[PDB]
Amino acid sequence: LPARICRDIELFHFDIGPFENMWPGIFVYMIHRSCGTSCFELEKLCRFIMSVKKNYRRVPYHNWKHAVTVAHCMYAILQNNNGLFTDLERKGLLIACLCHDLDHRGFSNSYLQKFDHPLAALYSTSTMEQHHFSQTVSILQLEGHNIFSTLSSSEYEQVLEIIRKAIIATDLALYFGNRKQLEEMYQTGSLNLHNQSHRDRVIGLMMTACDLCSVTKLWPVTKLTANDIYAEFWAEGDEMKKLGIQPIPMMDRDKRDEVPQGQLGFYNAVAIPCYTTLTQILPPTEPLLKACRDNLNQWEKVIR
Ligand SMILES: COc1cc2ncnc(N3CC[C@@H](Oc4ccc5ccccc5c4)C3)c2cc1OC
Ligand SMILES: [Mg+2]
Ligand SMILES: [Zn+2]
Repeated sequence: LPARICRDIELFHFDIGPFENMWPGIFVYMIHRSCGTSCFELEKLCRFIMSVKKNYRRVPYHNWKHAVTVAHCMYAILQNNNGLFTDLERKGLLIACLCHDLDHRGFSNSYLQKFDHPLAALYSTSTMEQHHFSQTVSILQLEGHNIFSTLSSSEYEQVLEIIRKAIIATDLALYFGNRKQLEEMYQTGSLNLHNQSHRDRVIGLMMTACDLCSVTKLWPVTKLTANDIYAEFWAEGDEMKKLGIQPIPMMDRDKRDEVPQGQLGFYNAVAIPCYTTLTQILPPTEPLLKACRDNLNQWEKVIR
């Protein structure tokens, strides 16, 4: 509601600030603007939001702030591509973004597999992401939390499927193949948004874009966010060392001087191709790409 947030929330590079109690109203505002004050019952939605918050953990990066920030990036993409996605897709994607890291411990799928965690026996591929979706469903199934209760049974199954595919697509290992397919479709002119399977890929890429969006903020935000990202990675690295396994250098706090080189690698192999491809499909997302490039230049600056 405050006037500065009113204006600035429309910017792709908005940062949601340090006042946690404001983040729910920020999410409600985004969801009402992206699909009527009259869709979700307000008391039901508020109850849902607080239970989601509660099942996020106090880890350095994959926390409740990240969830809302990823939702905000989705809001921004959707607001600047009016008319492409249906009411149902927009509601589903925003809720998917809010829920997409539920009950995250700060550890990757690879660590969970190497640790032999029970979640890895339950869900062999995209382990944390299948968990995040299971948590979403369990929250929806609590008395008073079914924010989709006015939908038909068919539309409910539809939106849950939208949410499921969107959360799964946040498994970055899936992004490389997805992005390759989308680039082949762009270049041959075969991409068709009326084709559900194509549409699903586009939405997947949007989920990657939102999930990575720390690299599309202004430099001071991007830089400070990277401290939280590496704080989790280095903790996992420590855990890897404790299982008897040399971690990759990105996770090795002893190789912390190579952070800039590591960022260069990531921007070159992941972030820039991600936002390049997104911009080709959805040209109004260009500010994400531009901000990404500016941050690549800042990292190159750090190296000199
Ligand atoms: C802004 O900085 C970020 C932001 C991130 N957000 C989400 N997930 C990340 N990691 C998950 C597993 C890792 O997967 C890679 C795939 C391809 C690579 C190519 C080159 C370098 C690193 C790479 C990491 C990357 C990640 C890493 C980052 O910097 C190193
Ligand atoms: Mg995740
Ligand atoms: Zn995430």
